[PDB]
Amino acid sequence: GCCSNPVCHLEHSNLCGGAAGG
Repeated sequence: GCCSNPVCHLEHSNLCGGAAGG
């Protein structure tokens, strides 16, 4: 879900680059 937010995607690259974003 994080990937939905542009900031979240970058800020939480760990999630949006392994944990399928969520």
